[PDB]
Amino acid sequence: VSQVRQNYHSDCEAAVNRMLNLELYASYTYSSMYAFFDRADVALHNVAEFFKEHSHEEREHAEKFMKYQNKRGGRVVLQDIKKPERDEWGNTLEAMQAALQLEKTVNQALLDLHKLATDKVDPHLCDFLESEYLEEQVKDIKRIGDFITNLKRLGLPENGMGEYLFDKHSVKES
Amino acid sequence: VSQVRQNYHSDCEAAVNRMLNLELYASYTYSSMYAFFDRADVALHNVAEFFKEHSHEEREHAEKFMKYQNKRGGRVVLQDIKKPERDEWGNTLEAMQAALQLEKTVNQALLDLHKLATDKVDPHLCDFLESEYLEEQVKDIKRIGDFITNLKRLGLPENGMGEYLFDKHSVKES
Amino acid sequence: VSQVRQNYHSDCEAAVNRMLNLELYASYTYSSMYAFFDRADVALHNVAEFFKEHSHEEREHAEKFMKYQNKRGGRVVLQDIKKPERDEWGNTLEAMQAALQLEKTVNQALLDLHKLATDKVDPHLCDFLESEYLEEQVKDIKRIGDFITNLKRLGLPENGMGEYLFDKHSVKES
Amino acid sequence: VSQVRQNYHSDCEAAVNRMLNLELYASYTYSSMYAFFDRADVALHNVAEFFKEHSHEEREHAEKFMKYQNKRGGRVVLQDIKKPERDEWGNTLEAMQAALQLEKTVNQALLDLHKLATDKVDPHLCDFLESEYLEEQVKDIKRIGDFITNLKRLGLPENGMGEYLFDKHSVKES
Ligand SMILES: [Cl-]
Ligand SMILES: [Cl-]
Ligand SMILES: [Cl-]
Ligand SMILES: [Cl-]
Ligand SMILES: [Cl-]
Ligand SMILES: [Cl-]
Ligand SMILES: [Cl-]
Ligand SMILES: [Cl-]
Ligand SMILES: [Cl-]
Ligand SMILES: [Cl-]
Ligand SMILES: [Cl-]
Ligand SMILES: [Cl-]
Ligand SMILES: [Cl-]
Ligand SMILES: [Cl-]
Ligand SMILES: [Cl-]
Ligand SMILES: [Cl-]
Ligand SMILES: [Cl-]
Ligand SMILES: [Cl-]
Ligand SMILES: [Cl-]
Ligand SMILES: [Cl-]
Ligand SMILES: [Cl-]
Ligand SMILES: [Cl-]
Ligand SMILES: [Cl-]
Ligand SMILES: [Cl-]
Ligand SMILES: [Cl-]
Ligand SMILES: [Cl-]
Ligand SMILES: [Cl-]
Ligand SMILES: [Cl-]
Ligand SMILES: [Cl-]
Ligand SMILES: [Cl-]
Ligand SMILES: [Mg+2]
Ligand SMILES: [Mg+2]
Ligand SMILES: [Mg+2]
Ligand SMILES: [Mg+2]
Ligand SMILES: [Mg+2]
Ligand SMILES: [Mg+2]
Ligand SMILES: [Mg+2]
Ligand SMILES: [Mg+2]
Ligand SMILES: [Mg+2]
Ligand SMILES: [Mg+2]
Ligand SMILES: [Mg+2]
Ligand SMILES: [Mg+2]
Ligand SMILES: [Mg+2]
Ligand SMILES: [Mg+2]
Ligand SMILES: [Mg+2]
Ligand SMILES: [Mg+2]
Ligand SMILES: [Mg+2]
Ligand SMILES: [Mg+2]
Ligand SMILES: [Mg+2]
Ligand SMILES: [Mg+2]
Ligand SMILES: [Mg+2]
Ligand SMILES: [Mg+2]
Ligand SMILES: [Mg+2]
Ligand SMILES: [Mg+2]
Repeated sequence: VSQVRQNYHSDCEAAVNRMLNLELYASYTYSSMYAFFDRADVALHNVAEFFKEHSHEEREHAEKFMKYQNKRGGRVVLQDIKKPERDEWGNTLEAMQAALQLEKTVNQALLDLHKLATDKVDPHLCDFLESEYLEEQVKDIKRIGDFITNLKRLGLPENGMGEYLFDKHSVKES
Repeated sequence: VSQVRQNYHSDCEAAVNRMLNLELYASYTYSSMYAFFDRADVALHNVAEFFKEHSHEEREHAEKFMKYQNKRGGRVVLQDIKKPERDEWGNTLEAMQAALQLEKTVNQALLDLHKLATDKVDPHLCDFLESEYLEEQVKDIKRIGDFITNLKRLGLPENGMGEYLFDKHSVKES
Repeated sequence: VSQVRQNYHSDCEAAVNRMLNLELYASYTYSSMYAFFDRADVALHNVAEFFKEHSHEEREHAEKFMKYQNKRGGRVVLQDIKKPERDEWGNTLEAMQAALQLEKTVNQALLDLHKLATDKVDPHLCDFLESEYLEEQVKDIKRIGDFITNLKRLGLPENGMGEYLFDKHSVKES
Repeated sequence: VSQVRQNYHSDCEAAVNRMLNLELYASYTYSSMYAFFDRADVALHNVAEFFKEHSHEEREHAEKFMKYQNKRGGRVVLQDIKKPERDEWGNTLEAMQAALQLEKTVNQALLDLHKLATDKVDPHLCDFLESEYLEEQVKDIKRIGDFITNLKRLGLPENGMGEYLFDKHSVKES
C-alpha cells in the first residue's frame, strides 16, 4: 500500500472513484442544459448561464474528490463520462425538474458514501462529506425547489410571458 | 431549419459536435495526468498543475465549440466522454510524449475540419478555426516539444534528479 | 492604374462599391425603424434606440468599405441609396423579422464577395471580410434570432403587455 | 464534579490528557530534528527550520487540548515528556521517514480518541477532533510522503547533491 495510507478502506476508495464519476456526469448534464437554453430557438440566457455555473461547480467537486483520493493514498481510477439522458430539455420547468432529480441523486450517493464511511469507521471521510458536500447540496436542492414553485406560479409550461419573467428576475443577470 | 442558419452545412455541424467531444476527451486525459503527478508516490506538483491548467484550457475550447454551434444554428449533440487510454502515466517524459501525441491528434482533427469547411465554402468556420484554434495549437505543440527535448537532456527516464529539476525550473511554480 | 494597386481585380473593386451601397441601404432601413418606434403612437423607445444604434453601425461599415477601396487603389463610386421597403414597421416582431432578413441579405452579399475574392486569389480581401465583417454578422443574426424567439414567447403580435416587457428587459435601457 | 461538566466521560478526560502528552512528545522530537539539521556538520538550514516550525505547531496543538480539557470541566494532568527515540537523525530521508511514522502515530491516537468519543456518545469531542485535528493530520502526512518520494528520486541517502537540492527547493526558504 501507499506510505501515506491510514484507516482508508478499499471499499471507500472505490466509492470515492464512483462519486468522482457521478460529479463529472452531473457537470456534463448541466452543460447540456446550458447549451439548450443558449439556442436561438430557446434563448433564455440567464437560465443558460445558471446551468453553466452549476456545471463548473460540479466539475470542481469532482476535482476535490480526486485531490481527496490522493491525500488518503488511494488511486484515482477514471471511467467514461456518460452523456446526459436527454438531448433537449423542453423548457425551464422541465429542466429545473431534471436538475432537482439530479441533485437528489447526487445527494443520495453522498449519503450512501457517508454510511459506508461510518461503517468502516472513517471519521476523516465523514468530516469531508459533511464539511464540503452535504450542506451545499441541501442549499442547491432548496434553491431549485424554490425555482420550481415559482415556475409553476408563473404558469409554466404554457405561459411564455411567465417563463420570460423568471429568466429576468429569478436567476442572476448574466 | 433554424431561422439563424445560413451557409452552414450539415456535415460541418456534425464535425463540430465531434470536435467538441474530442476537446472534452483531451481535457479528461489531462485531468488524469494531473491526478497522477499529484500522487504521494509521484509528487511532481508543478508538472501536475501544468496538466490541470491544460485540462481547464481544453474544456474551455469545448465550450467555445458549443457556443459556435448555437451561433450558426446547428444543434449541440453530446456523446460519452471516453476515459483516457492509460490509468497511470509512468513519469514526466512519458506523460509529455503522450501530451504531444494528443495535441497532434487534436491538431489533425482541427485541420480536417478546416478542409471540410473549405470544401463546403464556409469562410466563417475557416476564420473561427484559424483565429481561435490553429495558432494556439502550434504554440502548445512547440512548448511540449521543447519540454521533451529538455527532459531527454536531463536524462529521463533514469535520472530522478533531472526529473526533479525539470519540475522546479521548466514549468511554472504552482 | 493607381501606383498603390496590386493584386486587386476590377470585379472586386466593383463588388466593394456595391457592398458600400448595400451597407448604406441597410443603415437607412434601420433609421426608418428607429423613426417608427420613436412615434408617439408606437412609443417603444428602447427598441427605437436599438435600431438607431444599428443604423450607425451599418454606416460605419460603409465607411470602412470606402477606406478599403482607397487603400487597395480602387475608386469609390457612389449610387443612390434606395429608400426602405416599408414606411411603417407594424410592431417589434415584424420589425425584428425584417431586421433578420436584412442581416441575412447583407451576410449573403458578404459571402458572395468572399467567393469572388477567393476566385480572384485576393487573400487581403478575404482577410478583411473574415476579420471585420463575417463574425460580427453571425453575432447580429444570432441576437435578432434570440429576440424573435422571445417576442413569440411574449405573445406578439397580440400581447401588448409582452411587447412592453420586451422593450424594458431585452434591449438595453436608453 | 465541575459545574460546567456535561456529557464528559472520565475515560475521555483521561485520553485527552494522554493526547496532550503525545503532542508534547511529538513537538520535542521535532525540536531534536531541528537541532540536528542546524549542526555545522549537517547544515541543512531549510530542513532544520521546517522541523522547528512543526515543533511549534505540535506545541500549539498540545495547548489546544489543555484549553479543551478545561472547557469541558475535566482536569489537566501532566506527565513527563519523554526524550526523543534518537539523538541524531542520520540525514533528511531518515528524518522524514521518522516524521512520517510520528505523524501516523499521532493520527492513530487521534482516531482512537474519536472511537472512544463515539462509544461514549460525545459529539462535541468528535467535532473537535474532526474540525481541529484529523484533516490537518492528513495534510501533514501527505506532505511528508511527497517529500520522501522526492528524496528517493534525488538519490538519498547516497546523493549529497540531491540532498542539497531538496533543501533549496522542496522546503520553504528560511
Ligand atoms: Cl494503497
Ligand atoms: Cl489503510
Ligand atoms: Cl481495505
Ligand atoms: Cl468534463
Ligand atoms: Cl431527448
Ligand atoms: Cl457543504
Ligand atoms: Cl426563489
Ligand atoms: Cl397561466
Ligand atoms: Cl437547422
Ligand atoms: Cl444553411
Ligand atoms: Cl446541409
Ligand atoms: Cl495504464
Ligand atoms: Cl489560435
Ligand atoms: Cl523549454
Ligand atoms: Cl543521465
Ligand atoms: Cl487603378
Ligand atoms: Cl491590380
Ligand atoms: Cl482587373
Ligand atoms: Cl446616410
Ligand atoms: Cl409601408
Ligand atoms: Cl467580424
Ligand atoms: Cl435574448
Ligand atoms: Cl399571449
Ligand atoms: Cl469534574
Ligand atoms: Cl459529565
Ligand atoms: Cl464518567
Ligand atoms: Cl541515536
Ligand atoms: Cl483539521
Ligand atoms: Cl513535493
Ligand atoms: Cl543517485
Ligand atoms: Mg481496492
Ligand atoms: Mg450510452
Ligand atoms: Mg459546513
Ligand atoms: Mg452548491
Ligand atoms: Mg453539490
Ligand atoms: Mg417586470
Ligand atoms: Mg445534419
Ligand atoms: Mg471503454
Ligand atoms: Mg482563408
Ligand atoms: Mg491569430
Ligand atoms: Mg493553448
Ligand atoms: Mg488547443
Ligand atoms: Mg473596373
Ligand atoms: Mg424607388
Ligand atoms: Mg481555397
Ligand atoms: Mg475575428
Ligand atoms: Mg455587429
Ligand atoms: Mg454587419
Ligand atoms: Mg476520571
Ligand atoms: Mg527514558
Ligand atoms: Mg463536522
Ligand atoms: Mg475542517
Ligand atoms: Mg498541520
Ligand atoms: Mg497534527
